[PDB]
Amino acid sequence: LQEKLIAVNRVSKTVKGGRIFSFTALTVVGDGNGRVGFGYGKAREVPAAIQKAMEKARRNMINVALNNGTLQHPVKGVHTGSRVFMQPASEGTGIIAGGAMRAVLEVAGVHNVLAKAYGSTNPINVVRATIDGLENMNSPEMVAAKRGKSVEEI
RNA sequence: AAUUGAAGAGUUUGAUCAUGGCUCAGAUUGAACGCUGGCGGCAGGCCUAACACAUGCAAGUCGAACGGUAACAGGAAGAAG
Ligand SMILES: [K+]
Ligand SMILES: [Mg+2]
Ligand SMILES: [Mg+2]
Ligand SMILES: [Mg+2]
Repeated sequence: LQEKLIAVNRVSKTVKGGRIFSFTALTVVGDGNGRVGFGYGKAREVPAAIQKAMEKARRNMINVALNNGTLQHPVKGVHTGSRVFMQPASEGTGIIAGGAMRAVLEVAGVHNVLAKAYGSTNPINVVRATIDGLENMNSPEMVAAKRGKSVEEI
């Protein structure tokens, strides 16, 4: 599995004494072949937070039906305030996406894609929107299956 | 063969998500200014005062329309070193 650290953030809660700082780590993991998951870890230290995130990511992986390291069709993904658009691209396009979407698409095994993040670009929600977009993407076979047709008829 | 094409980031908070403005990375120019400055090719060069303008030049040509002959170049006559 390829692993990527998207974001580390210092968060704080107040107590009687003062402030207690801690760290959050957002990570994605993927096999580079249409399997991808994200993880979010919290700890008092940065490396502990990353380790927790990576462990979470490995167990929460979903399957994406790719085509030649690009998408099957244009997809929209939404989570919270994040709305993402992703489109299939030709070979040699590369990942034309912002960093959070790029990390997801790279480990998933999407080599060629045109993307755009609308609304909030908060990494935590962009990653959820992106994976939401990918996981509800249909291949021609499942479309043919559900409609009760052959793939050439589709 | 001839529309293969779309990236985000910083900043409100003790921290958060959202909302929302401000700001930045790009491309561009009849540019200007600062520092610096070797050569070439190709292009470009009053965006303001349609303000005022010295001087030179930017519209002539035809004798195969015409009377002519001021030039000067021949030609013919008539005479002087
Ligand atoms: K903003
Ligand atoms: Mg959770
Ligand atoms: Mg916004
Ligand atoms: Mg502060």
